[PDB]
Amino acid sequence: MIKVEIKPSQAQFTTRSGVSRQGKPYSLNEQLCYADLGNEYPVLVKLTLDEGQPAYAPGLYTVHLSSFKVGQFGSLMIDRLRLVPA
Amino acid sequence: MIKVEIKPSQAQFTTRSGVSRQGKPYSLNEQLCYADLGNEYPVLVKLTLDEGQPAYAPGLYTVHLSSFKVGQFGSLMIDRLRLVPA
Repeated sequence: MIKVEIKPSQAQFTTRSGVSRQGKPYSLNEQLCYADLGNEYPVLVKLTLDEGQPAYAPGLYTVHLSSFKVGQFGSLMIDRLRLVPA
Repeated sequence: MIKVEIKPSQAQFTTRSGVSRQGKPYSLNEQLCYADLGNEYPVLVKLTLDEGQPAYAPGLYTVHLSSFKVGQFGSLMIDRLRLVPA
């Protein structure tokens, strides 16, 4: 399991916006977190939230299976990092 | 944890080869496996092995932390799926 932590300073999201190729508006909500990848300290990672989902609250989390998909070359990829409480 | 299985029929690797931009030869060893991504059946996934590593033997495996890295846009990515015995 990947240990992910939302620190108290990371409790909010920011929103970026724009227009798609054929005219549809979009909005993306982004939040920061720390993920322990086994180095001397955890590293900073950007999260893009799913539609209608609030920011994750401060605390410890692990990664949900729905984060993964098989990519167009047949290797596993992260689609969007989705978290669940530890 | 992601459950990965090497089936008896997936116990070998194949090798692809070529030459880099500036003349160096390379060889890549590839092996297939099944990963349970929570659908009605496990899905087929291609693995690229690290240099000097044998094919994984048939059996059950989970994913090692060294499989992940922060990508150039700040989001988490899979570098290469690396496995450890379950």
